[PDB]
Amino acid sequence: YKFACPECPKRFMRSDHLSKHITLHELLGEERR
Repeated sequence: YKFACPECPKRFMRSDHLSKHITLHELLGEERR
């Protein structure tokens, strides 16, 4: 953990881990759990 998407509360280890996930997660929002 270190970062945090502007849309979801998901905490990733690196900013890039989100940057790629945000563009898609901000669209629909695919959550693991």
